Amino acid sequence: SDPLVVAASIIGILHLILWILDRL
Amino acid sequence: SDPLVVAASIIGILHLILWILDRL
Amino acid sequence: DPLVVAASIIGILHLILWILDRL
Amino acid sequence: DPLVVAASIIGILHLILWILDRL
Ligand SMILES: C[C@@H](N)[C@]12C[C@H]3C[C@H](C[C@H](C3)C1)C2
Ligand SMILES: [Cl-]
Repeated sequence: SDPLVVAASIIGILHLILWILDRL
Repeated sequence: SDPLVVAASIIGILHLILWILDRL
Repeated sequence: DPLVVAASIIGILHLILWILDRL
Repeated sequence: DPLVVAASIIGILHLILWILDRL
C-alpha cells in the first residue's frame, strides 16, 4: 500500500528481467 | 513506514535508472 | 502482499546472479 | 516481514557493489 514499495517491487522485477535478457 | 524498506525502494529505483542509462 | 514478497525473492535472486556473474 | 527486510538489506548491498564495480 506504500506506492513507493509497490513501484520498487514492479521495477525490481523489471530490472531482473532486463538483466537476464542481456545475459542470454 | 519501515525506513529500511522505504530506503531500499528508493535505492532499487535509482539502481534501475543507472542500469538503463548504462544500457542506453 | 504477494507482489512485494515476489519482488523480494526476485531481488535476492538478482544479487546472487550478479555476484556469480562477476565471480 | 523478515523476507522483505532481508531483501531490502540485499538491495542496498547490491547497489553498493554495482557502483564500486564501475568505479
Ligand atoms: C528493488 C528490490 N531490491 C526491492 C524493492 C522494494 C523494496 C525491497 C523489497 C522489494 C520491494 C524488492 C527491495
Ligand atoms: Cl550489470
